[PDB]
Amino acid sequence: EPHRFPPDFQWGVATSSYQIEGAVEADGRSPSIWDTFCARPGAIADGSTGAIANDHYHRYREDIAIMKQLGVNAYRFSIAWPRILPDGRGRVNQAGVDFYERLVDSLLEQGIEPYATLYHWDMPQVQHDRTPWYDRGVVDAFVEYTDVITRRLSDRVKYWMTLNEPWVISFLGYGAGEHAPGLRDKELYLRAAHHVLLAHGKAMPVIRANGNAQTKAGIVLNLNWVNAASDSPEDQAAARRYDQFFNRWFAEPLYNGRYPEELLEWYGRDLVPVQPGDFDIITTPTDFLAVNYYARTTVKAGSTDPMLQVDFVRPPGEYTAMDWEVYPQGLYNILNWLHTDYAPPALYVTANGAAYDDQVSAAGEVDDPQRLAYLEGHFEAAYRAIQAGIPLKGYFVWSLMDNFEWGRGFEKRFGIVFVDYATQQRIIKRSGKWFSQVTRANGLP
Ligand SMILES: OC[C@H]1O[C@@H](O[C@H]2[C@H](O)[C@@H](O)[C@H](O)O[C@@H]2CO)[C@H](O)[C@@H](O)[C@@H]1O
Ligand SMILES: OC[C@H]1O[C@@H](O)[C@H](O)[C@@H](O)[C@@H]1O
Repeated sequence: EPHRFPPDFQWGVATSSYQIEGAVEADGRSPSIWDTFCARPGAIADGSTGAIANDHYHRYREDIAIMKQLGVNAYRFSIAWPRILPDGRGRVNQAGVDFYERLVDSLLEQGIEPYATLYHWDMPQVQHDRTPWYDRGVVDAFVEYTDVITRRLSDRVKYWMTLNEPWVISFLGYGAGEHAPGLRDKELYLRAAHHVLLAHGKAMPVIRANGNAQTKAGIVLNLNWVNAASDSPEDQAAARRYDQFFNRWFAEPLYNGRYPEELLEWYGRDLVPVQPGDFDIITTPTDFLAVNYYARTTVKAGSTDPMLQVDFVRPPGEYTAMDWEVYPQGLYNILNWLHTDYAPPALYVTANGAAYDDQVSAAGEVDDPQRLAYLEGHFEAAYRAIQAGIPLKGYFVWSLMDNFEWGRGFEKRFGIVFVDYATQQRIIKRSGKWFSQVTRANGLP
């Protein structure tokens, strides 16, 4: 008896616009906050930018043919607000819309279901200058964008994700200074976090009004499995605080209409700009919850991170090139926690994958057995979740192909397809050849 997934299970790959598209000045696109941030010395580890990336804006048809080789029946991508409303608001850039029309039409004629992310971190610079995420006026700016693009594409796109990873947008963007726009302030991070939630919740009815009864939408949360380094009460408390910060800060508002109270107290409750009616907007019912999962994080009491008073421990085990612990049990644990605590009617894993050092062999192949082992372990965790009655409906590997990995630049490769950046050649890795059999078998051998 092989381990077969449900018959209509969605097997996909995931990307985002700035990480793959390139053509950053093409067809009316304006600079995003990432075009700006890549100029800052020290922001990108290898000094690179996303100006060219995978040149997917031009090569999308070739990428779709790769997806047909991989056997996926779903593709998760993002739309670039700077291509749709290059002035942030106001005049629709027809040529920008036209790209995503051509992309979606090409996917649907290959039988690949489109899963469109509205915001994956590439706000137009001209809009950020008016409404950073810490300014409540960002919410209506994002809803106007949502309205424009959902009006055009909703005849063909059924599955919509509002914002990709609120924790990253707010904390790395405004609290740690690691992502665009590169600010580092507790209050700015907490305002941004709140406004991300409100933007989600006000976009939900717009998506639903522009669609039909088949339309499904939800948010994407990054979640990792958190573990205490010891059982000293101070390490237990530090793990709990980290789990509240990373995993519960957005989930508790979305389902229960509250922040994690003891962390809210620790920060200073008045720093969160909550207005009456906000939790009623944030809790607007969704069709699914999407999860991006990578690792187990082990926390002790310490002062490495001064904001939370925690340090990290690396348990003995296997690690990726990103020094992220490989812990597939954690995926099962996360899905099971969400199911039991929040009961979302459907779950998707919208990103899971690994970066390992890849090399093209003399024969032109890319042999990545560690990445293959990573994926096999996490697909097994997913299968166990389904057998336990968790309504997991789909799984998207991060990523289709090697791409710009934000503050790591091009030096970290997450694809199941290798990209030679000198030539734009795509080579399916060994992991991608294995995945090609998983999607077709609808399960593990
Ligand atoms: O987990 C702590 C670690 O997070 C890093 O950000 C990751 C994040 O872990 C993951 O869940 C999300 O999906 O992607 C982001 C961006 O790579 C972060 O870069 C580290 O500073 C931080 O210590
Ligand atoms: O950090 C690895 C990947 O994590 C995902 O969840 C993000 O949404 C991607 O943009 C990123 O490349």
